[PDB]
Formats: sequence, structure tokens, C-alpha cells
Amino acid sequence: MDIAKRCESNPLLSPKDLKAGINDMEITCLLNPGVFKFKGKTWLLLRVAERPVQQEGIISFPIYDEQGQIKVMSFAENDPDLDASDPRVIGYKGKNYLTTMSYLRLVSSEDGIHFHDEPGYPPIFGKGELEAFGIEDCRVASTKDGFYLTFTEVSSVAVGVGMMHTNDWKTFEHYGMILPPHNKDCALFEEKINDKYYTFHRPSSPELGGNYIWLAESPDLRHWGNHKCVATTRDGFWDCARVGAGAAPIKTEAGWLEIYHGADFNHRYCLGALLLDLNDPSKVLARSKEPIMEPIASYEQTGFFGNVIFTNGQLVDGDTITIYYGASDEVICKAELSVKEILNILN
Ligand SMILES: OC[C@H]1O[C@H](O)[C@@H](O)[C@@H](O)[C@@H]1O
Repeated sequence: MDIAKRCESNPLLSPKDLKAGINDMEITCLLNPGVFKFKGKTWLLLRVAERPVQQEGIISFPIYDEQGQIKVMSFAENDPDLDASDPRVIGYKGKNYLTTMSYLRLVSSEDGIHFHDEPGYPPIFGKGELEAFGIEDCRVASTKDGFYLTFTEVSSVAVGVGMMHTNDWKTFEHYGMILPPHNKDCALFEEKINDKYYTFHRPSSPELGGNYIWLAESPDLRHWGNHKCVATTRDGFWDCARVGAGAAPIKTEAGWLEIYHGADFNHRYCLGALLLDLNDPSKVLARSKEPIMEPIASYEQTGFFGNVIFTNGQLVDGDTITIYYGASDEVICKAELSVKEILNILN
């Protein structure tokens, strides 16, 4: 029931298309880019995942140590104290680790299809205790007061949400961890409502709850409260295991239109649509029963972690939504959707 016009050039960016940004590492994954416009170009703020060349029978990966220095961790695949069933997150002696380190990297484009690094625009790397395992999946809020980045901060003590601000994409201010663990999928709204700031977010409950889309509000972007549960998973549907907002919602006359991701217990991620009241964004007006984009293309089906569509950045020009997205947690893609057709599906 897929209604997305894929870019014929997909994929736009694969790991081999770029030079590694961490010393002695290679690029495993390009995914989940933020999206904005600046100095006449379309930009992606890529999630770039890197690790050492893998040796037979050894999982090895970078973290930052206490002095901020890359350090390589190694575990034997047959070590009985190792749980490596999932390629993204492992356990060893009761503690969790990632198989890669991620950072944020700017690429630019004149055509919105061929992308390249930009001299003077170096990448954004984890800093501090709370970003020791990297930063990920950055949403970019294009606003009157500039650009606001909301991304996953990962470390041995938390998956949480950080926020940064920039005017020129060279200088940044860090607002710290705005949402504690375990939380991600933080889609900041690009405008105020009732002179208040709003964001979607996505706390995960070990028990007594799940992985649902929530709402919070803020006077100042640094401090958040009045949390509300917007939309849960749906038992026995494609979005039965988790849901999360992608990019900021689009202002329409029907309401706030959010292209959200959902996944089942096999970790197959699809896109869906959510519509929310203009003045109370916690009120669900409508929700696509079926996905509006499933992982159908071949580059969407096999990779580092397969059967995954994921967008946390987009552009809107009239009726035409241009989403950029990660495919199989490996490569960058572009596709187009129609507001009118989405709203039509919701009635
Ligand atoms: O955030 C930690 C970890 O959580 C999930 O497993 C995925 O989103 C990974 O890509 C990510 O690195």
C-alpha cells in the first residue's frame, strides 16, 4: 500500500562513497540524515557509523575513553559471556555496547541528489561522558531563530536526547541532555504554538508501558515538561513493537502531519502517517491504518540491518514532500510523497 515515488538514483550515498572520518576506521553505515537548506544548497546531516576492519571471529568497535580518545574494544564471537545476536547492540557480562561509533557529518548538493563534503564544515562528534558511544539520528529544526539539532546521545549509562543550536553550521552551542534515558526520536516542532515550544519524543519502558510517541513542551528549548502520551503501538499491526516520530511535523490546514516510523517484532520498520490537532498536538485526529511506505526496494531489504526505512529529515515544497531516509541502516536514499494523497488516505 506504498505511495512513495523513489528517486531513480537511489542510493544517493553508500559507505564506500566517502572517506572515513575517524583514524584507522572504515565506514559501516550511512543513515538517518537530518535535512535542511543553507547557502543555496540542500544539506544532509548524516549519521556516519565507523569501526575497525573486522577480523574473523572478533567483534571490535570504537568508544571514547575518559580523556575523549578513541579506544578499540574487542570481544571473541565465541566468548560465552557475549550476546551478539543483534548486530547493533551487544551484551558482555551484563553491560551493553554498540558495534559502531556514530557521528554527524554535513554533505551538500546543488541538485539534491549528488552530495559531497564541504571544506570549512567539519563533522560533529560526541563530546562528554554522555556521548561516549556516539551521537545519532539527528533531526534538524529550521526556524526563525536558526537551526536546532535534537539527536540521540549514547553512552554506557544512557540512550538519551541532546540538543544543539547553530546559526552558521560552524559554531554550535550544546544545551546538554534535554531528555533522560531511555529516549530518542526527538522531533522538535519548527514553530511555537501558544508561545510554547513542542517536541515529539520516544521514551522506552522496561515494564508498565512500551515504546510510544510522547509530547513535551518548553518555554525555552532547554527545559521540558507536561509530558503526554500521543500514540502507542498497535497489537497485531505492523507497528506493534515500537513507534517514533521522524522529522518535525508539517503544518497543514487539517493539522500537524507527522511521517512516523513503526516496527514489528522482527524489527521491520515502515513509515506511516499521523495527524494531530493544530492547538493540542497530543490529540490524534487520524492515523494511517497501513504504512505509506514499506521497505520494498532491494537496497531497503538487505544490508547491515535489513528491512528498514527510516526518515528523520525532509523538505516540503507545496504538495510535494521530499524525504531523505536510511535504507537497511546502510545507505542514504530520497523519495517523494504527496500531502494531498496522505490526507486523502486519512479520510
Ligand atoms: O541508540 C543505540 C542504538 O539503538 C538502536 O539499537 C539503534 O537505533 C542503533 O542504531 C543505535 O545505535
